[PDB]
Amino acid sequence: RFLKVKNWETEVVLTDTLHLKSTLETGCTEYICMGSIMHPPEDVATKDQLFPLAKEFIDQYYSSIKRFGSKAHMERLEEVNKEIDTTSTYQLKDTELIYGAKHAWRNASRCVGRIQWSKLQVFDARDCTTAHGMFNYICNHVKYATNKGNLRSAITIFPQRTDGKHDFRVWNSQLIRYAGYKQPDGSTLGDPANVQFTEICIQQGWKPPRGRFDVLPLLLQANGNDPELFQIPPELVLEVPIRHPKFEWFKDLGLKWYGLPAVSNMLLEIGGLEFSACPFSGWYMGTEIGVRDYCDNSRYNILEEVAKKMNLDMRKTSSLWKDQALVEINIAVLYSFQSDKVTIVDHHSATESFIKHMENEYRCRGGCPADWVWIVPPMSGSITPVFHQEMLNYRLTPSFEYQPDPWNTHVWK
Amino acid sequence: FLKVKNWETEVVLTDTLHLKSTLETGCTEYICMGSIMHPSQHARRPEDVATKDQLFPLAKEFIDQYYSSIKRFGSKAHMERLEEVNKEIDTTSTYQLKDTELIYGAKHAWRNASRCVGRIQWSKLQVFDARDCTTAHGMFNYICNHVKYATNKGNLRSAITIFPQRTDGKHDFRVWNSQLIRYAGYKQPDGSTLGDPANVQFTEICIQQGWKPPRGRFDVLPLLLQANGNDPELFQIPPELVLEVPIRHPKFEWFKDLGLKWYGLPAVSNMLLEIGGLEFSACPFSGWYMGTEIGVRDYCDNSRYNILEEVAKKMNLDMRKTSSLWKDQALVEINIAVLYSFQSDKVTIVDHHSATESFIKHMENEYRCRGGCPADWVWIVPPMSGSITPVFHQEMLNYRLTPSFEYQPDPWNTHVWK
Ligand code: HEM
Ligand code: HEM
Ligand SMILES: Cc1cc(N)nc(-c2cc(CN3CCC(F)(F)CC3)cc(F)c2F)c1
Ligand SMILES: Cc1cc(N)nc(-c2cc(CN3CCC(F)(F)CC3)cc(F)c2F)c1
Ligand SMILES: C[C@H](O)[C@H](O)[C@H]1CNc2nc(N)[nH]c(=O)c2N1
Ligand SMILES: C[C@H](O)[C@H](O)[C@H]1CNc2nc(N)[nH]c(=O)c2N1
Ligand SMILES: [Zn+2]
Repeated sequence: RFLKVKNWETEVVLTDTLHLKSTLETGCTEYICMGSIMHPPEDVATKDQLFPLAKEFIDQYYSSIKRFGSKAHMERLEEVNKEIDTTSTYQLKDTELIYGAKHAWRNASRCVGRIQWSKLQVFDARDCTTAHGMFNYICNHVKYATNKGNLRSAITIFPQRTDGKHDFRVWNSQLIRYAGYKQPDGSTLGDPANVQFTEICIQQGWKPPRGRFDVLPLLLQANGNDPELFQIPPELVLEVPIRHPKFEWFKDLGLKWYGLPAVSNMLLEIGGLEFSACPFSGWYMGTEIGVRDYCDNSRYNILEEVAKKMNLDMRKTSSLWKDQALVEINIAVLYSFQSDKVTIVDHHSATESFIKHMENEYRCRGGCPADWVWIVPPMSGSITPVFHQEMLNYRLTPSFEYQPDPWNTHVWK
Repeated sequence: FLKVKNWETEVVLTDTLHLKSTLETGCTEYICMGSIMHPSQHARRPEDVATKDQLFPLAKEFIDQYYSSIKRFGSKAHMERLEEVNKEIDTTSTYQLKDTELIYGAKHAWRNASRCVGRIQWSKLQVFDARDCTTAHGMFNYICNHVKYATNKGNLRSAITIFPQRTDGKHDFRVWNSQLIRYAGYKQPDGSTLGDPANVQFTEICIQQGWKPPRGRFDVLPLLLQANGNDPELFQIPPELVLEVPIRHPKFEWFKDLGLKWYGLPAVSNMLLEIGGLEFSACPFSGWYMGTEIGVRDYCDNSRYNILEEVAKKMNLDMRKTSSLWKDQALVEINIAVLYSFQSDKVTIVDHHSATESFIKHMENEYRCRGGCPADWVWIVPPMSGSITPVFHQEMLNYRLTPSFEYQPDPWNTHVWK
């Protein structure tokens, strides 16, 4: 009936009642925790499956606006039911769509940026029918979100799933990523994470510049048709050349990154409806770029390069040359974005804000599901306040969800 | 049967050992509690002296496990041990472990410690039977020998000293210190805190028991030892047994002038060791430090020594905003310094890269021969530079195997004085 979480640095204790509203698996059992497991078409919901999911969401939406039990609430409910009876599915109103998209972000236990959840620009693209249409919608998203460096968070929602045979999909995992090319000598040019997607693009006819920071083309699928290539207009892709405020040589590494993090491979679930193409964007925390993108061994792997220029002893790990070069890379990233007036947040500010957000969510909502394994930044963990903050993890809906990669299930026409 | 995947190597391991899990983790299908410090209160035995139907099944299970370990099970010595444990509980409401059973159980408690990154060495543990102990003086003698053996003039060795098991609950043996060696914390009149803030309350009890504090920043605390439920007694560990390392920096000549030191021997002394239903309330165990425990947590936690600003100021760092990452930069230098100092003084220490790499290897070993290895991601990943260590990218399954080390309440919330 109640659960308590404690911050071990501050002694603050919060009481989670909201977890009673969750209704879907975490992956754990009573005797084994799967808290660190990353992921613990005909599966479209039947009529009888969809009825209670829509009732739940419509009830939740009318509760949120202090109209529960109202005439408008009850008529909406039977209107939804009629659609499900006739058409085996239903259509959200614009208000419900905006509410669902904002709450799916609010409910994202792994996102540390949720203090901003209520300031989200929703772009209703449910009238889209072609890949060309999707490209137009996505170009307008990118230009709005980027806002000349003064980033604004936003989502564009494409038509919901029907029978699973007519999905809309953004095949890109983000709207802006760099290409990756495996060389014959075993080495990799560009971003090793995107090698397979780069190969899918090329075979579809993309002519790659074969460089280190080639912005990839969009690969867009509408209504279950084969996906199509489109080149984002270069003037819409804002990029930051990475330099260091004290190390003159750092600009000579030749590094840049894009300004706009825009995840496009997830699935938005509102009231049992599945929005298979729903790309969303915000702004970066510095460590996403500085620690993971640049320094993962499977990613750009520049630690060794930077330590060399730093003149560090790299013969023994206990010199902490890796830790040292990592801090400088992350200083360079934050300094570069700030100098070019492109929105960014360091891990300290971001985690402190999330703690403020968590306490408020407990205050007014009864809790706030949170995934410690993801909330804690990938460097300097215990000197950030979330490290010392107990967190409960559960799955509320609307939610953002993973889905399989399109090329693992699409059958080509 | 569950799989775990490492996302750096794509190695996938397959866990069947979790089918032997006994106690609740705290999680359910609908709520994960994997970042709660004490998620469960599910114990294997009720409050005080258990009835025969309560203790015997736990006993039978441990003995079954142990004889299974040595390729008996059903052997003559196994069936006689069952009858011996049964007659013993019938006649005393408890039973006593053979020497071999005690050693097997302590080593497997360590092997089962999901939060411990050090378990590659689990089977190389020195076990000191102190179950004949009767007084706090005896407990001090045993602890001194432990510390001396374990320290080994800086070539540290792993050890545990096991004092008599809990009988009725009003006769517990307890080390009141949380570790055998810690520094005092003193509440200053101006509201600040001198020494280690974590130990302010234990330091007060010591002072309140007659300890004369030297009132410094690194005052080794006295032992506060409780035998057979009686009042605890203060003892000063002979200083020549308390190895300490003065912290200096391989490049910053000014670092030594910060006047920082730490001790060499981490010896956890407030935990409970549970073997076949038996509860060893006093079982101090020790190994050697991972550098980050001292340099990240002990020195840089806000509720601890909090030395970040002072090191950052000495380094001439832009301390007016977070985004300069001055905290992160000082943090790295401190950990370079702690490591360099322990190594210069030839005192055993391991950095977080070496230690996490070893644990991945231990994991591969455990799955290969045991069918799994319980591990708590939240505690295994180091508190700096997490994602540049291999355990960050390693999925882990957490579950509670027995024998185990458990938490227990601080004795001063529970003890009736006399
Ligand atoms: C406004 C600034 C934002 C910041 C600073 C931020 C920060 C982060 C970070 C650091 C992660 C982990 C990413 C990783 O480590 O790979 C994350 C995850 C996530 N973000 Fe946010 N985020 C922001 C905005 C948004 C928005 C606008 C949405 C949706 C409308 C969103 C939805 C999510 C989701 C669903 C995840 C987790 C995906 C998963 O489960 O893997 N975020 N966020
Ligand atoms: C020999 C080298 C060892 C290393 C490097 C090591 C490392 C660690 C570290 C870093 C932690 C986390 C502590 C914290 O962050 O507060 C830990 C936890 C733990 N260690 Fe080990 N350890 C070692 C030996 C041992 C031994 C000999 C035992 C018992 C016989 C043991 C039992 C435990 C237990 C039970 C925990 C969890 C304590 C808790 O749940 O609060 N360790 N270890
Ligand atoms: C809006 C937003 C802001 C921000 N700073 N960051 C992200 C983000 C989120 C993921 C999570 N992401 C899910 C898809 C996946 F493919 F499953 C892999 C994990 C990954 C990233 F690279 C990201 F930049 C998103
Ligand atoms: C043998 C050993 C080696 C090593 N390198 N480290 C530790 C250790 C373990 C904790 C865990 N500790 C338990 C008591 C508690 F009260 F439960 C709070 C958590 C704390 C430390 F400071 C520690 F040095 C132990
Ligand atoms: C194995 C582990 O689950 C995996 O590395 C997780 C850990 N925590 C993370 N946290 C964030 N923010 N992003 C990640 O990709 C991961 N990866
Ligand atoms: C809230 C969180 O569970 C708590 O701060 C944990 C996190 N992980 C940890 N990991 C280690 N090794 N030691 C700790 O004390 C903690 N503290
Ligand atoms: Zn769990």
